[PDB]
Amino acid sequence: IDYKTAFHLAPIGLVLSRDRVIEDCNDELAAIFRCARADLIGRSFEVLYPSSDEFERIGERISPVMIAHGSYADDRIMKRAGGELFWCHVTGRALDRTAPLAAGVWTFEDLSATRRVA
Amino acid sequence: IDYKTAFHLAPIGLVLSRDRVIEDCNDELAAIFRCARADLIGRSFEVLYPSSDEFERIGERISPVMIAHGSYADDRIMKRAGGELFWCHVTGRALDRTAPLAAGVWTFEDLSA
Ligand code: NA
Ligand code: NA
Repeated sequence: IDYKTAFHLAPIGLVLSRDRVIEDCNDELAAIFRCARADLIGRSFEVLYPSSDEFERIGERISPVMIAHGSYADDRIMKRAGGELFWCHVTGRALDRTAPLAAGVWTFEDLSATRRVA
Repeated sequence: IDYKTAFHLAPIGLVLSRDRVIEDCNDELAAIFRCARADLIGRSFEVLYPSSDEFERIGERISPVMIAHGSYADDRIMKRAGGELFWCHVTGRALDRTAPLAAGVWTFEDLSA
């Protein structure tokens, strides 16, 4: 498996971002948000949040954690295409921690399904 | 950011696997397991489990699930280099679902942190 194939095959949603815009993403991200990849490419993350205020609020929460630690993870409520609200675990690392919301790699996982415990 | 850089930058552990052996992994996987990437490259997943018995048991759990659904996720106890046990969320997708433990992409995230 090469790196491009891994990105597209990954069982979690992946995004290559820049300034809170999705520059590339995989099919899993599309699945989570109930749309096509084409719907997400060049889309602001803002549309994935329950509201504009939420996008703003969580951005102000992301910055200092990302700067201070160099990575970020949380659980939050997000919005599927068509409006359904759901819980999503999100992780991210900025290419430069002092530019936390610039280029980075972000992960998304739907927490709707019951967690399998082995 | 290209796909190679993304793999290496990712805030979760990532593995490209074949037949339950790590073929490539990122520094985050090394960070979770408190080791170097060179310690993990070419290593059986077995070394990451609490025991050989757990490696065997969970493999038997993964196979039919991966085949039935085309992906896999669970939480399980794993073991850092040096022996510290911790809860780890793992997800995986096989390149071919009917070859569930052959080539695949696997993710690891420490639930204690
Ligand atoms: Na960004
Ligand atoms: Na494998």
